[PDB]
Amino acid sequence: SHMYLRITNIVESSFFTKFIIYLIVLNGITMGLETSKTFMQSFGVYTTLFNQIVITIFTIEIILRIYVHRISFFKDPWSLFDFFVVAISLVPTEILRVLRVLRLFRLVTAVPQMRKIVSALISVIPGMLSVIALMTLFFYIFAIMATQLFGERFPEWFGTLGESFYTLFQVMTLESWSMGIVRPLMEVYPYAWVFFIPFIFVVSFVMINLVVAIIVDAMAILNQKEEQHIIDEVQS
Amino acid sequence: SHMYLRITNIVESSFFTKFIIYLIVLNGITMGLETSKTFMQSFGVYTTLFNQIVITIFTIEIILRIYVHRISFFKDPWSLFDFFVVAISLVPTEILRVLRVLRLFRLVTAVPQMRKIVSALISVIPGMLSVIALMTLFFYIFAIMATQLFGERFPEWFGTLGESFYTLFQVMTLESWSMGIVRPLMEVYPYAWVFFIPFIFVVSFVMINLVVAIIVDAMAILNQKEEQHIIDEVQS
Amino acid sequence: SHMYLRITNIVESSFFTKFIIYLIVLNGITMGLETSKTFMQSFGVYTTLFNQIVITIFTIEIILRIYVHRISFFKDPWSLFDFFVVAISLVPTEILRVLRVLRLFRLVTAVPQMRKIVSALISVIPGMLSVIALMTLFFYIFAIMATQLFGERFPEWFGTLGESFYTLFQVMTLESWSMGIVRPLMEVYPYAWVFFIPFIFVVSFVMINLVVAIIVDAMAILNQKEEQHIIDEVQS
Amino acid sequence: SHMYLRITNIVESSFFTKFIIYLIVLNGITMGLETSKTFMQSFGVYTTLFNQIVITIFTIEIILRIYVHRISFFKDPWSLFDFFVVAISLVPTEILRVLRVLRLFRLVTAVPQMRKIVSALISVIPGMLSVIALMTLFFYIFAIMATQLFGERFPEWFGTLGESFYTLFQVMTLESWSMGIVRPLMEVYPYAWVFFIPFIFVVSFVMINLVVAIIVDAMAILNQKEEQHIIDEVQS
Ligand SMILES: CCCCCCCCCCCCCC(=O)OC[C@H](COP(=O)(O)OCC[N+](C)(C)C)OC(=O)CCCCCCCCCCCCC
Ligand SMILES: CCCCCCCCCCCCCC(=O)OC[C@H](COP(=O)(O)OCC[N+](C)(C)C)OC(=O)CCCCCCCCCCCCC
Ligand SMILES: CCCCCCCCCCCCCC(=O)OC[C@H](COP(=O)(O)OCC[N+](C)(C)C)OC(=O)CCCCCCCCCCCCC
Ligand SMILES: CCCCCCCCCCCCCC(=O)OC[C@H](COP(=O)(O)OCC[N+](C)(C)C)OC(=O)CCCCCCCCCCCCC
Repeated sequence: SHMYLRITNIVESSFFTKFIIYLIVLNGITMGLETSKTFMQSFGVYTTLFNQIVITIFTIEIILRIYVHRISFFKDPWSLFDFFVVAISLVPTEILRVLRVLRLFRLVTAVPQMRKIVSALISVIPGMLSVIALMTLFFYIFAIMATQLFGERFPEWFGTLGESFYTLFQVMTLESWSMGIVRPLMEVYPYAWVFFIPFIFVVSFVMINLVVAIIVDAMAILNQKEEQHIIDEVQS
Repeated sequence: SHMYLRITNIVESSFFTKFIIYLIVLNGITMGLETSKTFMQSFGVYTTLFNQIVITIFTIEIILRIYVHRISFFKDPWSLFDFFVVAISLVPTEILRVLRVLRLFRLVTAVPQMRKIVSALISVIPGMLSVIALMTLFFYIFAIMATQLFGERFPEWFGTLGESFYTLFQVMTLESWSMGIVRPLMEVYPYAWVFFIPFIFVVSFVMINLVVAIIVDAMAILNQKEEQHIIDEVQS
Repeated sequence: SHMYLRITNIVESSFFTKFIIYLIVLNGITMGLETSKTFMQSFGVYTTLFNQIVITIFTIEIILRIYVHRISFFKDPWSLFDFFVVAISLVPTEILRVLRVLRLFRLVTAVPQMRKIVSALISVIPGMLSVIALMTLFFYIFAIMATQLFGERFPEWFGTLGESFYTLFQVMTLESWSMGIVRPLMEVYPYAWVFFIPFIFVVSFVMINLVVAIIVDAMAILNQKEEQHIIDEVQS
Repeated sequence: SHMYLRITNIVESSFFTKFIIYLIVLNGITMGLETSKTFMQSFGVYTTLFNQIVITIFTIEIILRIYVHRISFFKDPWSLFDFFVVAISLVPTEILRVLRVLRLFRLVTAVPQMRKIVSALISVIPGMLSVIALMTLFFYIFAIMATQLFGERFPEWFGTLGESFYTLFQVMTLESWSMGIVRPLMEVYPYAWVFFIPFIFVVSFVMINLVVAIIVDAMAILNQKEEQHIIDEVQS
């Protein structure tokens, strides 16, 4: 258990984390530069090796962090991320070559301020799941109806449940929903608007109400906590 | 009144509701699958019967639920929905064939968490009705003016009160409002912008103010309830 | 002063207001119907007279309301509106023929619930004026720069301060800002994005902050009022 | 130190500030007018001199304000702005000719109400910096992936990290994201949607959560301050 503390003091040291971050930033610049064909024609060889080096150092770092953290490591979402993303970069040189750039998100996992933002942002999601489920069901149903109503005459937009899903998502963002989709549809189906206006109403109303209910239920909790605090003093 | 309790204990049983939901989910998968011509060519016959079965079971379920709930059933919005949607699926094999997929919304009526979301979301609507009335009047008036101003030269977009309504709704979502509608209009009516900018201002200002007044009047009520609670202790 | 009370009791009577509203709604239907060339070919003559009648009754009503309310009438925004809108409908049979439909907004002036909505919605505006002034200055400045930078090569979108104003408003609503304006601009002015991205950032940031500051300064006032209430009891 | 107070009483006088503002507004009108080729053909000479005069007066004003405020001047963001913007207008008659119009923002620096708005609006930014950093990293990463995935076949939209950045910004504003970018992409890359839908989800979710967290953390502070106030009285 000597070498253990020895490594642990490295793995936990301020310097170690700083080094890794330094590499993250270095490699991030490198991956931008590798985007230029010009740059690659001249320095591609060097950069490719720098990637291999960084990826080796990260593998080593993951290995050390597992030895130090043991099981706790795989119960830690940030370390899992670091793990999965380094592992991707390990598969021998398709889509995976491009997914190697995901290692730059380690800058989030390695910077405490970033973690906190991401954690804060993510933390709202658990309470949204049933509204998401509801909307997903809503899309599913509409997608099925839209495939049946319009897929024969408008196969690109609705020929298939998946295409209908896609188009409905496009309608929800309001992108070209009328000039691009519903007006062409109405040239064959004069009542297409009876399908898409209500669809647009639900989806936009649900989105707004989701934002409203977050703010207001938040403040209600702030109000409750305050109330208890005030009540205690009055009680006391 | 024996058979009544007998049925009631079925209709109210955990298992019964679970079965029905199980069917809802089963049939939901089925209706997705029926979307593939491939899938239908092979298994269409089986699926069509599964639909008939599910629809029979649901009819039976509605009948039992009415016998058990009696009048209370038709005073219950969820049961009415379940009723209307199963009934649609009953009309003999137009639009109605597609509206059969609406039976998948029974997953909302049958899942308590879904009910609560939908109830919460719906509950804001009663207080919005006069703002909706106001906006509807606003559209109506603008639609009439737009038909008169532009319908002769731009019949597709404004030739008819209903087309003007449609286009105005499109303008409100901001979809291609300028490149698609107002710039072409301005090639004949240089002052078309004097009609649509203000229109855009009202409608977007009303939408935002509607969201603002929901949040803030909500918190004011939270503030009032808190105040009373605090005051009582101070009074006591 | 007898006939005065006599008229006043009419003008103030529940029935009188109800009659006028009844006409507003009647005439509103009529103006929709007059939108159909079919309908006009058959009943245009009758409708035209019904408009004249309604407009006469409204003139009479305004006259009575002035005699009853005297000066107070012209200090009342709703009555001024009713006045200006009936007056428009008086100018002998251009744009004015279409502005006659504005008389249907009297349904707002005559329905107390509508007044309250409109008053509530309008009431936020006084505090927005300096932000509006700021943004207007912002547009003005950008419009001038955009005219100078792009008006020679892109006259339709920027050839004139007014066209630049229009296009900038379009950019603010995000309507086709890239595919329709900035990408074409960038084919001649590769750095057009340095002008429009920041412009888009300011305008969207100002809009959001305007909404945020309304909600939060509202709640701060709600908080202050509550505080005082609670403090008094504690003081007492 | 006599002439110092002499000047200081000028530079600080109500009249001086009023004069400068008067010029700002005058020159603002002038710069609008200079936008018309017609207007310039007739009065361009006069206007050009009026610009030179105003710019001289402003230079003089800056010089006096520095003599009066000394070092404090260059520690003052508003004066720095006034400085930088007048200085631009000094470079001898490219882009700089157009940037001279930026001097009209001195109306903001010189009007206390405007300052306060701008200060209020700006004040939220310090707390947003890490979320901005996060998003910027997010764009950077996506931009790199999009360049690699799509730049060869779609060079205008993704051929270069900078073009990908631009397109991704366009996608974030939702402008033609589907009809204009992703549907064309999907004709070659059927799974392009797996890249852009999630991208759209993150960016819109982060934007909304940023607004939500501003409102709610604001109210939490309002709640805390109120609590302390109430607690003191109870304590007292
Ligand atoms: C607050 C409310 C937010 C909204 C909640 C969710 C709303 C629905 C989102 C739908 C997303 C759009 C899905 C989509 O684009 O289609 C994906 C596939 C279609 O696959 P495909 O057949 O390949 O067609 C793609 C187009 N094509 C033919 C030209 C290649 O079809 C599918 O299989 C996708 C089925 C839906 C899966 C995604 C829905 C659940 C994920 C929810 C995300 C929230 C997590 C934070
Ligand atoms: C918070 C504010 C939200 C906004 C409140 C409402 C704003 C106004 C919504 C207007 C909805 C758009 C209506 C529309 O698209 O036109 C429907 C018909 C026109 O029928 P049509 O003559 O068939 O023309 C359709 C286009 N065409 C010719 C190519 C087939 O013309 C009509 O007859 C429709 C008349 C209006 C009916 C809908 C307005 C009342 C429902 C409000 C929904 C709120 C409930 C939650
Ligand atoms: C919360 C922030 C909200 C934003 C605050 C205001 C932002 C700026 C709004 C600008 C509105 C757009 C103005 C516009 O479209 O151009 C109007 C004229 C141009 O006249 P024109 O030369 O006829 O060109 C029109 C296009 N054309 C050549 C094809 C016919 O050019 C002008 O003369 C208009 C000059 C601006 C006047 C409107 C700005 C002050 C009104 C603010 C409204 C708020 C009141 C609630
Ligand atoms: C609340 C979340 C808000 C979002 C936070 C930031 C999100 C990312 C914003 C990205 C802005 C878009 C940048 C952009 O359009 O590209 C600029 C250059 C590309 O240069 P370039 O190679 O010239 O290509 C331009 C297009 N072209 C080829 C046809 C001329 O590529 C670059 O070099 C730009 C690299 C990014 C710089 C801007 C990001 C940091 C500034 C954040 C602003 C917030 C301050 C309040």
